[PDB]
Amino acid sequence: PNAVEQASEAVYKLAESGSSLGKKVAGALQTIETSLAQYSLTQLCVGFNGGKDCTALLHLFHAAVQRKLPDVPNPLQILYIRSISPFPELEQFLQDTIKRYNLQMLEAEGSMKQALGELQARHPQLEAVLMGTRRTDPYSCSLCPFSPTDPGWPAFMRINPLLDWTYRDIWDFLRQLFVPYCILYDRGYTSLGS
Ligand SMILES: Cc1cc2nc3c(=O)[nH]c(=O)nc-3n(C[C@H](O)[C@H](O)[C@H](O)COP(=O)(O)OP(=O)(O)OC[C@H]3O[C@@H](n4cnc5c(N)ncnc54)[C@H](O)[C@@H]3O)c2cc1C
Repeated sequence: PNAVEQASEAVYKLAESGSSLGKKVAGALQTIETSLAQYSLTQLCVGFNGGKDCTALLHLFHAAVQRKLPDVPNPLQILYIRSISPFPELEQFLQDTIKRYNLQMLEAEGSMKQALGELQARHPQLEAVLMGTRRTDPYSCSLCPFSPTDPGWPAFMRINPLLDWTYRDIWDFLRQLFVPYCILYDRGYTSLGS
């Protein structure tokens, strides 16, 4: 077996386990399942930058899709904004992830706002972006699970299933489900945030 093939079973077994982490996973999965009722798989993507937060999120998204929409032929979409020179270990992880989950990647380059705008013009049906955001400052503590982008931003629905997860929660989840993550976290990196 592999983690991707086994996601739907193992992820929902954890969510049904009653552990502290199980309750976090169940909460995330409820947000994602709600997302799947609101948005088609052409309308929905995961904001993916190779970090541990969106790695956990992608695994949750795949697991929910396998459970609620196994016959839908559409592939899972990720959105990646390239805002910095290539970092070889991170690029390899992105390519590896694309292969593992058979992803359709929507990519643009430049600043977040300009690149999101370009991506919107190229993919006008895209409505919603699953985000790995956690509650780490006053702004993120103010977010709802479904939070439209702020004024002055390309208009998307941000969906935030991990708001209540801790740093420890993210690592416990990835380790307990044997989910591959970017090798940079083994080489002294604590965050890949901007
Ligand atoms: C689609 C989208 C809409 C946004 N809308 C707003 C907004 O309305 N108001 C505002 O103040 N900020 C907005 N942001 C900015 C966002 O909140 C972060 O400040 C920014 O993405 C940098 O994230 P970080 O990795 O530094 O940290 P974090 O805030 O921890 O990142 C949160 C999540 O953003 C996603 N993400 C981050 N970097 C990328 C990337 N390069 N490509 C794709 N997804 C990425 C991932 O899902 C990540 O888990 C938006 C970002 C995205 C991608």
